[PDB]
Amino acid sequence: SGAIYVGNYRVVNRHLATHNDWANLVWEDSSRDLLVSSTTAQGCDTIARCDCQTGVYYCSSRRKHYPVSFSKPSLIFVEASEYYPARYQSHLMLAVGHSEPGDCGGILRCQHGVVGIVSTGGNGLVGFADVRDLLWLDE
Ligand SMILES: NC(=O)[C@H]1CCCN(C(=O)Cc2ccnc(Cl)c2Br)C1
Ligand SMILES: [Zn+2]
Repeated sequence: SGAIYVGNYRVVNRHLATHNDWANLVWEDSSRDLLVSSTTAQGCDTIARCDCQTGVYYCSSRRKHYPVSFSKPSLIFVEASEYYPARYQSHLMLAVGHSEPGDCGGILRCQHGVVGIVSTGGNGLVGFADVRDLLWLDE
């Protein structure tokens, strides 16, 4: 589980979005596995605006933060699940590391701020949905 709270926005994985997220929907993209909903309370997480290829992500299934090198966001094939058919997920960044289904929504950060959130996993590779191109989040 896990979300980013920046201004009056809540950024979550779309396959994990709640009834309230959909009743307060702002933007959603099935190919990115992202949904942004509106909040009443203000948030103050900082989104990173950079092209860093190193960072640290929280892995709940180990209660640990791991430093990883990850790929630039791109079109990556994803196996069929109970949420999506077989497809290409865009804006996915991959790193070699541990993840379990429950680790989805864990945040990946660099010295500037939030890079993105855990969205895909398995085979010793953890995938992160990038959020740095979504400039509208900061206003
Ligand atoms: N973005 C998707 O299509 C995911 C929907 C849920 C299923 N999915 C996975 O990759 C499952 C998974 C396995 C091991 N570690 C992690 Cl962090 C995950 Br998430 C694919
Ligand atoms: Zn950075």
